[PDB]
Amino acid sequence: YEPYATAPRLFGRLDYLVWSTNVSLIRPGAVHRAQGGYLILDALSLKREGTWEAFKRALRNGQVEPVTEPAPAGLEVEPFPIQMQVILVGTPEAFEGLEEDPAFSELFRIRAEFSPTLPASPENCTAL
Amino acid sequence: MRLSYEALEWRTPIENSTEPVSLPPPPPFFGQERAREALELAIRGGFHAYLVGPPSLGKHEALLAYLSTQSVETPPDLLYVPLSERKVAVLTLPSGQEIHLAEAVEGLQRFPQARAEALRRYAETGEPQWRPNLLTSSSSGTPPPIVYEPYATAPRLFGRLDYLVWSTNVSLIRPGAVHRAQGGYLILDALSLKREGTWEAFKRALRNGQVEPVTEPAPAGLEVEPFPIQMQVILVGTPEAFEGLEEDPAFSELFRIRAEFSPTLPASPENCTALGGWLLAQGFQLTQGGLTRLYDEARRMAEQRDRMDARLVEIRALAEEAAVLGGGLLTAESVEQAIAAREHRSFLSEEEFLRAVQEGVIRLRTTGRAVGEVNSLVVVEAAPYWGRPARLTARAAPGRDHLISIDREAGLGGQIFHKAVLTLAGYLRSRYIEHGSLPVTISLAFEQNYVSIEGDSAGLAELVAALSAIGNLPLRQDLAVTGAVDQTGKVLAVGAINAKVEGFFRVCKALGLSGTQGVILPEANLANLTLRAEVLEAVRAGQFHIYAVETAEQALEILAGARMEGFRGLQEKIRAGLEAFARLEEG
Amino acid sequence: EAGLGGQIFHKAVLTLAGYLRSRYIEHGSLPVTISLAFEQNYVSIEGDSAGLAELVAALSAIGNLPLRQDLAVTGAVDQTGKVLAVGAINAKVEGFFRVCKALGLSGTQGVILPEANLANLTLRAEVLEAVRA
Amino acid sequence: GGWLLAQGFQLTQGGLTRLYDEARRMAEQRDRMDARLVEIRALAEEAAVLGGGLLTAESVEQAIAAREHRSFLSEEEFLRAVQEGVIRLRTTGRAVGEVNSLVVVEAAPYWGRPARLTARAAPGRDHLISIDR
Ligand SMILES: *[B]([O])([O])[C]([C][C]([C])[C])[N]C(=O)[C]([C]C1=[C][C]=[C][C]=[C]1)[N]C(=O)C1=[C]N=[C][C]=N1
Ligand SMILES: *[B]([O])([O])[C]([C][C]([C])[C])[N]C(=O)[C]([C]C1=[C][C]=[C][C]=[C]1)[N]C(=O)C1=[C]N=[C][C]=N1
Repeated sequence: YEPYATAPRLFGRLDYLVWSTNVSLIRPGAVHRAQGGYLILDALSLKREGTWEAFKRALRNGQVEPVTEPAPAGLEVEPFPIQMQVILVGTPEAFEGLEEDPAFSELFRIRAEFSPTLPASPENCTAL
Repeated sequence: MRLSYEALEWRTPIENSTEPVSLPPPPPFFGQERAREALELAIRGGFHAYLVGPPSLGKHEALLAYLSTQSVETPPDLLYVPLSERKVAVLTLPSGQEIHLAEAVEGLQRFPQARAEALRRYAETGEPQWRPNLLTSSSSGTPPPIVYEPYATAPRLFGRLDYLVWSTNVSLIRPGAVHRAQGGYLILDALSLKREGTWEAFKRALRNGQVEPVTEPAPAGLEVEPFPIQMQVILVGTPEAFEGLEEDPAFSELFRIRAEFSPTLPASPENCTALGGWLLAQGFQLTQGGLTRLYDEARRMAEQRDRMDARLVEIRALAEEAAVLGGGLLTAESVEQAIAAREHRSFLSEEEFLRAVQEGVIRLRTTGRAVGEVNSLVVVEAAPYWGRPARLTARAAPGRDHLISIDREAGLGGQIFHKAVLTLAGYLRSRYIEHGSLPVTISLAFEQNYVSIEGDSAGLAELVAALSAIGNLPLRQDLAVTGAVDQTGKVLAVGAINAKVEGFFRVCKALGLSGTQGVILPEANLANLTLRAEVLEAVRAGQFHIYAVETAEQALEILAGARMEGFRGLQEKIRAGLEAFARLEEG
Repeated sequence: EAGLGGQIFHKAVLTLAGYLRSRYIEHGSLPVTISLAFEQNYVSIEGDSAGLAELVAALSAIGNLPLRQDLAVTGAVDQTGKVLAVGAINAKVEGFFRVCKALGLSGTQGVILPEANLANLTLRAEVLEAVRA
Repeated sequence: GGWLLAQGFQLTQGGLTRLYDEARRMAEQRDRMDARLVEIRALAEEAAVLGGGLLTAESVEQAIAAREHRSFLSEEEFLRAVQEGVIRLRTTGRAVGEVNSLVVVEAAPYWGRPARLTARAAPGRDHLISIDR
């Protein structure tokens, strides 16, 4: 669960030990850590951090690029087959920015909607 | 006219539901004769083309498969060579020939296109970045180069300069998509060109041959000569994505060939069979039942009994879900159940609405009779577009031909909604002239409506309610109504007719079905009724009724349970209300 | 008219008009100009839940009918003069109780509200005691 | 004609006449031709592919037809909706206060369509009401 969906947090980072860089200076982001499992992001953060389109490109095309700096040269990073299930979390309203994009319903086919209220029953009093 | 069950049934009969389907893959572009023949043209002429159609139709998958079948002369090798120590140019030789010359140069001639001198003075002056650069090479034009770059940034399109600490030279220049597509096809999404800001540089590439590798904000660099571009570009996008593009006269100049997908196909056995082989070639284990249910869901998606939705990516996404519910097997049940689960997963707002209706928090009648009241039908703004009844009231008082749309006056109704009310007015005034101008002020309200509403499809409901209020005619509350009207009192086709009928059924069912409920709708919309199974059963059972009409008075006779003429009919009761209102109006 | 009421508020007034005009037709069109004001209101107001209060006040003004001031009212109305459910019904009842109590409870105060809202009354303990008392 | 040959086309008299007459029709004037040489060439490029490299009358009439086909989806939809009675149009009989007016669709290539127009007359005080307006 990465609540703060910035490009370095999602995709990883290149460090440069003074410049060069190479395979072993590349740090993983959340997308690397969630392979073979679940990555959870908040829909508000994707919109607020501006990372929605890069994130689609990650899921639609396998492009996951570690973040570089504005200085001198760098590495081509090959796209890999992504192996993970993403769950986005947010309010009915937070998904509205997302849902104007036909790519969203294409990628997130399963809606899991909470009711704002439950039946007032002895069983729910006991659960509470 | 009454619509029997037999008239409403639209589904494909299934024989041997469980039998495995076995069918060959259809060609790319099946059902899409227009876009295939535009693309064949563009391929035959070297023209650049654009593939236009709604999202989730499968346009990129069809394009890439169709491009795989093509064949061209093997592409020349592709290089940057130095024309100087601060200058480069792009060169084509004949193929394979730069593994030579890498070393022929490496003696640090024949190869007659590799002219520019221009190397030739490090002994003339002892002066202490010259080896040619291979961008690409390949062994045949079969398949031809096919480069789909979804992310159209300047480095991705045009290549990049790296600087190994600063200098740089020929051999630090990396190719972009434009270099890789030479001698073949480059595919870009129209949305990406606009979003990455790369449309003008891209034109300059195609119009002027300027292809500049991206540099950094630091210290100096290379002039890069413009080369003769050798490639066909296909852009892909929706009808809307090309609109930003099309305000630019350069776009239609460069992309002369439009390849437009239809959003629907004919619903024929040939397209059902194509769909079936397409699914198997995608990997599904499919049964005849699952195939029929998917084909009939595609017709219902299209809201037309005669057409199927052409969006192959949507059909697959639903078969993916069905396949999980069938334990890996794509069956009739798994598909009807994947459908039901989608509705359940979006049904919270309806579950709330139904409960508020059951508690009387929303006041609705689905039985009895009332004057000047009608269940009109609306479709909820957010997907998946559930329909609901909306109570509509009309009240008539003595006054000076005013038709008052309360919703329109309070700022809740749109322009099309307003137009329907104006058109009703036009009908009323002109149809009832005995007293001069109409002696009544009618007001119409959508009783529990808190949001903006738009559309003309409540015109019929409004006009019946107004006529009822004029004539004091009790109307059945067990029948809901949708339909537009023209000034001549003719009923016209409306949208979302499945969601409207079904949403009245759902309200009737949560309140307990009385046996006589149903919906009156445009005769013009028969070919759009592709009703869910539960409604068709209820109609077959006698427990729900659909009436299609051509005129507003036909709807009023049904709701008032009387004839307009045969005179103790309705028309004389309307005229008597109007005479009553005309007398009240002069003391 | 002064720009303080919203569109839904305006809709309630239009709907009341529809009710009045159509319910009282003996003279032709209604022989009265009614004006309605929220006396000390300085801000924008919105909602349909004062329709009932507005329509009773207008009927009272037509007929010169003295109305009890010890009972407050909330409720929307439709064109047929039916009372419809409104929001925030606990806060409305309780806030009248609080004003009655700070002024000294007379014994006869209370609130008239939609039958449609019974299942939303979950009133605080102090109000239920006062009703019990 | 000499401009096309100097551009490299293999042109026949038929292809040349059909191109010149398409330029007049482009201009919408029998007396004038469209002066846009780059458009005329782009169409002759397409004709030349359909003529197997030869610019003939047929290849030009057929390049014209293929352009219309490639943009004809919206008309194919409109025609089908008209045939199904989803759009209500009459093209025979008579009717009072009804006329087929004609409009041109906003997006290129500017297809024309009939649009049913109705007028209704009632007794009243010199008002001409444009509902659409
Ligand atoms: B009919 O189809 O024209 C009908 C007319 C009547 C209810 C006023 N209209 C609607 O069903 C419209 C369809 C629509 C949906 C989304 C955007 C625009 C139009 N629905 C509504 O107007 C609507 C709006 N808000 C909430 C619920 N319904
Ligand atoms: B006529 O040429 O003046 C005619 C008048 C009538 C139909 C109202 N007008 C049109 O044909 C106009 C031409 C036009 C096209 C594009 C922009 C502006 C004007 N067409 C339309 O108004 C029109 C608009 N939207 C859809 C279809 N047609």
